[PDB]
Amino acid sequence: SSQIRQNYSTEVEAAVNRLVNLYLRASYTYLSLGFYFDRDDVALEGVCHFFRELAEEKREGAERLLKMQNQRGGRALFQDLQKPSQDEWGTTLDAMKAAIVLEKSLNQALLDLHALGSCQADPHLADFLESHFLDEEVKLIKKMGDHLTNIQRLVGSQAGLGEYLFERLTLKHD
Amino acid sequence: SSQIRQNYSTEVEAAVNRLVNLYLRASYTYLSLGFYFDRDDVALEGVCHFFRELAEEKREGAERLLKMQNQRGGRALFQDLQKPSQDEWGTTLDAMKAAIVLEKSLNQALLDLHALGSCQADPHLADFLESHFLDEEVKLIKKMGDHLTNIQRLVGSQAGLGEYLFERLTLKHD
Amino acid sequence: SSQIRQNYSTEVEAAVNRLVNLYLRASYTYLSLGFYFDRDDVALEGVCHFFRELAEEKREGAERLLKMQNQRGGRALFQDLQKPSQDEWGTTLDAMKAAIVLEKSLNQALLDLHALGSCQADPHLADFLESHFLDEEVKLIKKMGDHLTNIQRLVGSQAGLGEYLFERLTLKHD
Amino acid sequence: SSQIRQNYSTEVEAAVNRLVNLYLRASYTYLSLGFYFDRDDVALEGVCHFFRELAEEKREGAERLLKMQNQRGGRALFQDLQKPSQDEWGTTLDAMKAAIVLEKSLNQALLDLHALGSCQADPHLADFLESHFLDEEVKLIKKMGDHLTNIQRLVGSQAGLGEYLFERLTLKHD
Amino acid sequence: SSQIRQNYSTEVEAAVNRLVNLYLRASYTYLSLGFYFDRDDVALEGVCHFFRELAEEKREGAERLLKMQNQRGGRALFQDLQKPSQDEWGTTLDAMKAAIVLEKSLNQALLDLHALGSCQADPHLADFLESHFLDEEVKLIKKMGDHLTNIQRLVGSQAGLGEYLFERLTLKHD
Amino acid sequence: SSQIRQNYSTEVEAAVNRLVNLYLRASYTYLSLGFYFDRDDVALEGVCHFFRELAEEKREGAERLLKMQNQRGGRALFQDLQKPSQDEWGTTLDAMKAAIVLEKSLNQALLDLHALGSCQADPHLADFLESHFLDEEVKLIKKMGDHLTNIQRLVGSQAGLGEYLFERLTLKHD
Ligand SMILES: *C1=CC(=O)N(CCNC(=O)c2cccc(O)c2O)C1=O
Ligand SMILES: *C1=CC(=O)N(CCNC(=O)c2cccc(O)c2O)C1=O
Ligand SMILES: *C1=CC(=O)N(CCNC(=O)c2cccc(O)c2O)C1=O
Ligand SMILES: *C1=CC(=O)N(CCNC(=O)c2cccc(O)c2O)C1=O
Ligand SMILES: *C1=CC(=O)N(CCNC(=O)c2cccc(O)c2O)C1=O
Ligand SMILES: *C1=CC(=O)N(CCNC(=O)c2cccc(O)c2O)C1=O
Repeated sequence: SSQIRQNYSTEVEAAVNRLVNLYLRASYTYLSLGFYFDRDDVALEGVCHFFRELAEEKREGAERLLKMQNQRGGRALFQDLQKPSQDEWGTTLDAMKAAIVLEKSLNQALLDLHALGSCQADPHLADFLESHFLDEEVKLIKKMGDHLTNIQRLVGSQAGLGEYLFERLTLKHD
Repeated sequence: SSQIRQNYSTEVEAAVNRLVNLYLRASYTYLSLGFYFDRDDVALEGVCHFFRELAEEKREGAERLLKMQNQRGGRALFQDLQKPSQDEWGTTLDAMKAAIVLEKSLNQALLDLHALGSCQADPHLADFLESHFLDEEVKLIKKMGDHLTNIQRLVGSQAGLGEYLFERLTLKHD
Repeated sequence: SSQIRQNYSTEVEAAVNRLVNLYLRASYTYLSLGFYFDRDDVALEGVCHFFRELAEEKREGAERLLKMQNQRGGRALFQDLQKPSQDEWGTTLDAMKAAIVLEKSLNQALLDLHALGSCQADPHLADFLESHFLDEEVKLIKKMGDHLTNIQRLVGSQAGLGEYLFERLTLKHD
Repeated sequence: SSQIRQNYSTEVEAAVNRLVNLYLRASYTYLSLGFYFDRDDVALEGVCHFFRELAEEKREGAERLLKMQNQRGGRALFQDLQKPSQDEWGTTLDAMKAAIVLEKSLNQALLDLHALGSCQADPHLADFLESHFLDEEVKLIKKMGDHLTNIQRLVGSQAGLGEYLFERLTLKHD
Repeated sequence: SSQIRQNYSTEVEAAVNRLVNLYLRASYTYLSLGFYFDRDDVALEGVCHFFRELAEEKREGAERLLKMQNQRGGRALFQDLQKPSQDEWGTTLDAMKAAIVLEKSLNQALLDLHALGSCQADPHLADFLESHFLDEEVKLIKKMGDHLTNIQRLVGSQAGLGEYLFERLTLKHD
Repeated sequence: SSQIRQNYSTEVEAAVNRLVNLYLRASYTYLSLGFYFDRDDVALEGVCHFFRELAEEKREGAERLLKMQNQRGGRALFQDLQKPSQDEWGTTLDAMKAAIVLEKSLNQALLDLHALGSCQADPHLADFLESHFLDEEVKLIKKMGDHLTNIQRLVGSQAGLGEYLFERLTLKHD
C-alpha cells in the first residue's frame, strides 16, 4: 500500500514472504522428485505424476500467499530458491519419507505463522491460513502416511515387485 | 499415526473420542424419539421424521469427528452408548424441550473442546469445529426454539388440536 | 398399541427389542472396524469401505425391526449399546474372522426368534424374518467366507503383499 | 431468546447492534454517493453503479448480522441512521478516498468485535466474522486502492479527460 | 442541473426529498418488523417474510423518487433516518395495525405532493406519482385491510391458534 | 540411462541443465513482475496478467527441457534459482524493457546450445530447439517490441494517462 494496509504487522508481512519461499522451495523439490521418477532407470510413472502434481499444488499455495500479501498491502519480496536437498531420491519409500518430512516442515511453518498472527490479533491472517492451508496440509499428510504404510507393507520382502505394484495399483497413471 | 501426528495433544485426542460418544448418544436418543412418534398411539409422522433426520445428522457428525481423529493421527476409541434418558417422550412439546436440552449440551461440549484446542494452540481443531459444527448447532438450536414457540402457542388451549396442526402445517411429512 | 396389537406375544416383543440391540451393536462394531482400517498405520481403504457399508446395513436392519415393532403394536425399548469387543482389529484376516463370528451370532439370533415366533403361531413375524433377514444373512456370510478363503490364500507367504492385493483387487475402493 | 441463548454475552449483543447501525449508515452513504454521480452535472454512470452496488452490499451485511443476532438469541435494536457526512461528493477521486475511509472504519469495527468475541471465548461470533465479513472487506479495500491509484494516475494532468476514461474503461456501465 | 431543469419548483424539489426520507423510514420500520417476527420467541416466518418484502418495496420507491429528482434536475438531499417507533411489535394484529397506519401516512404524503404539483402545474410530477405510487399504495392498503380482518376473525378466541393459522395458511412461507 | 543414451554428449547434457535453470529463473522473474503490477499502488491488471502468463510459459519450457533430458538418457540436475534482479520494477516501460533483455538472454542461450549440438552432430537436440523454442522466442520478442513501441508512443507526454490506456486497450484483462 500504504493506502490500504490496516492491522497488518511488519512481522507477519516478513513471515509471509518467508512462507512463500518455503512453498516455492517445496514445489522445486517436487519438480526434482517428479523428474527423478521419469528417469528410464527408475521408470515409475505413477510416482512421477504424484510428485509433479504436488509441485503444482505447492506453487499454487505460494501464489495464493502472494495474492494475499498484496490484498493486505504488504510488499512481496523474493529470495533465492535453494536447490533441493538431494539430486537422486532412492526408492519410492525413500521419496515418500522425504516428502512427509517436507510437508511436516511446511505445516510447522503454517502453525508458526498462525501463532504469530493470533499473537498480533490479525484474524484475517489466521482465517486465511485455516481456510486455505491447514486442512490441505492435514489431508495431504494423511494421504502420504497411508501411502507410506502401503509401500512398507509391500517392500518388506520382494522390494521390486512391491514398488511396481504400488505404482500400478495405488497411484494414478495412464 | 505416529508417522503423521503433529501438534495434536493427548488432551484433544481424548476429548474428541468423548465428543464422538456424545454425538452417537444424541443420535441414539433421536432414534428413540423418532420411533416413539411412530407408535400407533402417538402417531405424529412429521415429528417422527424430524427426529429420525436428526438421528442421521448426529451420526454424520460423529463420523466426521472420527475421520478427523484419523486425519490427525489420533486413535479412535469407543465406549458404550448409554441408552436414552427416557423410554417414552410425552407430547411434542416435551420432546422438543428434551431435544433443545440435548443440543445445548452438545453445543457446550463443542465450545469446551474449542477452548481446549485454542488453549493447546491447535488451530486445525479449532477451525474444524468452527467450520463443520458450531454454526450447524446454532442453526439447529434456533430452528428448535422457533418450533418450541409455535408448539407453545398452539397448545395453550386445545392441546390435541394444536399438536396435530403443528405436525401437519410446520413439519415435513408425506 | 393396544388398539392394533393382535397375535403378538410379549415374548416376541421382548426378543425383537433384544434383536434391535444386537443389530445396533453389530453396526457399532462395524463402525469401529471401518475406522481402524482408515488409520494411517493400517491404511486399507477397501477394507474400511467394506466395514463402513456393513455398519450401514446393520443399522438399516435395526430400523426395519423397529418399524415392525410399531406395526405390530409392540413398544420399542432401547438398552445400552455395548462397546465393541476390541479396540484394534489386527490384520484383514483377523477382522474378517471377527466379522464372520459376529454374523453367525446375528444369524443364530434370527433363527432363535423365528423358532419362537413359529412356536407362538406368529406367521407375520416368521415371514418378516424370512423375507428381510435370513437370506440377507446367508448371502453376507457366504461373501465373507469367500473373502476369508481368498485372504488366507494370499497371506500364507508374503502376508503384506497379499493383504495389499486383496484390498486392491477384491474390495471396492476409489 | 432466552430459550436458545448460549455463550452469547451482553457485550457482544450490543456491539452487534452497533455494527448493524454502522453497516446501514455505510449503505446510506453509498446511496448518496450513487445518486450524486447520477446528477446531470456529474454524469459518471459507472461511478454511480459502483456506489449503488456497494449500497446493496452493505445492506446485505447488515441483514446477515441481524439474522445472526436472532440465531444467537440476542435482540436486535435499531438506532437512527445518521445522514451521510457530505451532501456533494466532489470528483471521483474525492469520492473513492471517502469510500476507502468509510471501509477502513467498518473494517476496524469488525476487528474490534472479533477481539471482543475472542476475549469473551465466543468462537461462533469470531468465525462468523472471519467467514462472512473480514475477507470481503479486505477484497473491497484492495479493489478501492487499485481504483484510487488508477484515478490518481489519470488526473494528474487533464483531470476531466482522466475522470471520463476511468469511468468508461474501468467501471462497469451500460 | 441547472442545464436541464424545467418547470420544477423548489417546493416540489424539497417535498420530494422529504418523501424519500418517509419511504426510507418506512423501509427501516419494516426491517425492524421483519426481524422481530424472526425472533425465536416470536417465530412467525410468514410474517417476517411479509415485512421484509415490504422493506424492499419501500426502498425501491425511495430509489425511484431519487431517480426522478435527478431526471428533473433537482438535488437529492438526505436527512437522518429516524429509528422506528417501537423496538418490539406485539402480535401479528398489532403489527398489521401499525403497518396500515404507516401506509396511510405515506399515502397522505403522496396525496399532499400530488396536490402541490397540480397547484404548481407540474404534470410530470403528478403523473409520476399516479403511475408509480398511488395505485401501489391503494393495492397494498387493501391487502393489509384484508389481512387485518382475517387476523381479527382468528384471534377473537384462541389467539395463539389463530396467529399460527394465519401465518401458515395466508402468508407466503417455506 | 545408460541403457538408452545414444549420441548425447556430456557437454549437451550439462548445457541443457543450465538452460533449465535459466528458464526457471526467467519464470521466477516473471512471477515477481506479475505480483509487482498487482500491488495496490501500481494496479495495472493487464500488465500483471501479461507477466503471470509468461511465468507459466517459461516454466513449461523448463519442463519440456527436463522431459527431453530424460528422453535422451541424461540426468537432470538442479541448481539454485537466483532471486530476480530487482524487487520493484518501475513503470510498464521499465518492465517491458527488462523483459526484452531477459528474453534476448534466453534466446542467446538457445542459439548457443543449438550451435553446440550442431557442432556435436546431435540433430535431435537441434531440431528439438528449432521445433519448440526458437520460433516461440522470436514471436515473443516481436510481441514485446511491438508493446515497447506502443508504450513509448503513449508516455512521451502524459505518462500516467498513457500507461493506463495501454493496459486497458492493448493488454488482456477482466
Ligand atoms: C503468543 C501470542 C499470543 O497471544 N499467543 C496466542 C495466540 N493464539 C493461538 O495460538 C491460537 C491457536 C489456535 C486457535 C486460537 O483461537 C488461538 O488463539 C501466542 O502464541
Ligand atoms: C485456557 C487456554 C487459553 O489460552 N484460553 C484461551 C483460548 N481461546 C479461546 O477460547 C477463543 C475463543 C474464540 C475465539 C478465539 O480466537 C479464541 O482464542 C483458555 O481457555
Ligand atoms: C417350539 C415351538 C414349536 O412349535 N416348535 C416349532 C416351530 N417351527 C419351526 O421352528 C419351523 C422352522 C422352519 C420352518 C417352519 O415351517 C417351522 O415351523 C418350537 O421350536
Ligand atoms: C482481550 C480479550 C482477550 O483474550 N484478548 C485476545 C483475543 N484474541 C484475538 O484477538 C485473536 C485475533 C486473531 C486470531 C485469534 O485466534 C485471536 O485469539 C483480547 O483482545
Ligand atoms: C392548490 C393548488 C391548486 O390549484 N389546487 C388544485 C390541484 N389539483 C388537484 O389537487 C387534483 C387532484 C386530482 C386530479 C386533478 O386533475 C387535480 O387537478 C390546490 O390544491
Ligand atoms: C562449432 C561446431 C560446428 O561445427 N560449428 C557449426 C554448427 N552449425 C550451426 O551452428 C548451424 C546453425 C544453423 C543451421 C545449421 O544447419 C547449422 O549447422 C560450430 O559452431
